[PDB]
Amino acid sequence: LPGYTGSNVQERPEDAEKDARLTLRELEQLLVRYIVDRYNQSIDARMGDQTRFERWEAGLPTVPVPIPERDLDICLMKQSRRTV
DNA sequence: CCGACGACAGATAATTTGTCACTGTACAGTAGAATATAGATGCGCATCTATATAGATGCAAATTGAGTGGCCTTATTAAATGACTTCTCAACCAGTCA
Repeated sequence: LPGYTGSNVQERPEDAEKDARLTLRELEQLLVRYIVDRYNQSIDARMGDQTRFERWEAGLPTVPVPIPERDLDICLMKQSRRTV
């Protein structure tokens, strides 16, 4: 991708600050595709004969029930001891 | 007759491509950021300038009131009016008469 910075400062492409082009919305639209079409569909290397997704789906002990989006309110931060 | 070179055919490792097994290495919070400089621009405060004088003064007409200088017939009489001055202002005795 354009604007690539290398794995460290000694390998930084000198054009990285001038050659940047993508916004966060482009990078996510590339990265999500890469994870859904390529990466989860590639071979689990320990096995050699299953995809990562195929091994996940077949590896569930049972199909879990989807949790309600409201019940993810367990994500809300707690203030423990404020007084009325 | 003997030796050298070309045509055609045949066999072959070098080259390239593909497949397969073993492996060094990055994933591990991290370079946008700090520190000088020149150069232009803008707001504020001071430091002059040039204009604008009205009040005071000097002077020169313009009367203005107040001076001063120069030029002029006279003698008798009479009347009138108004004045001034002077003078004067006794009292009983002696001689007639109806």
